[PDB]
Amino acid sequence: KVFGRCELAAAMKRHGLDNYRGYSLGNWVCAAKFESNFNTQATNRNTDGSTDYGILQINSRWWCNDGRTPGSRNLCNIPCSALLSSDITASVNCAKKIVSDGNGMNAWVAWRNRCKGTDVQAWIRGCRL
Ligand SMILES: [Cl-]
Ligand code: NA
Repeated sequence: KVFGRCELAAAMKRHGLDNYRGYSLGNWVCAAKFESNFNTQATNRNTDGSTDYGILQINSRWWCNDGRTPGSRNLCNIPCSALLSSDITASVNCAKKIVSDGNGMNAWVAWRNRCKGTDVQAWIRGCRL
């Protein structure tokens, strides 16, 4: 599913990401924008042979099992395929775990490069929340 900006913001708010670990909602919507373009089915292969999955491009090196990343850990304990669902629950719960591991949203390279220290409120501008 390809979310609209406001639809996704609303789904993320309901799932408890608004201010999760100090990160306002615009941040989460901004990251998803540049990570996957709002597409739950987005996948990308990294050079180490690990793959990124879903709306928040969660990495199989650490976070999920996709059965083809030798030596990786499964820190969210889900198949990576569960991150591609049109229901963002699994992606949102795994995100919460990533953002708490000490590095905050700097885990998401597109956030750090494209969202950090920008006007992120602009990504929830005008949505009925
Ligand atoms: Cl932080
Ligand atoms: Na893994």
